Amino acid sequence: SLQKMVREHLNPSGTSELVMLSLELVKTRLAVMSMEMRKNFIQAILTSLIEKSPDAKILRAVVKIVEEWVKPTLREKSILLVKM
Repeated sequence: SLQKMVREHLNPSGTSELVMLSLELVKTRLAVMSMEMRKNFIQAILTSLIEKSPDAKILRAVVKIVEEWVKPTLREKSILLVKM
């Protein structure tokens, strides 16, 4: 669902922030349980916001996501950071 809705929103709503605020829960829990397959989708989606750019507010939210995230190893953590 999140991938498809992000893809549709990428063609041109605030629901894009809310959908990620779902996975934020598991990120809070351990953030390590199911990375093997998620990581690719996560990086692609999060960099989708870095591109395009009309998503100023969700951009403002992802920084909060990472700010909590810092305390997912160094590479997985900085791959998005360097781009953004």
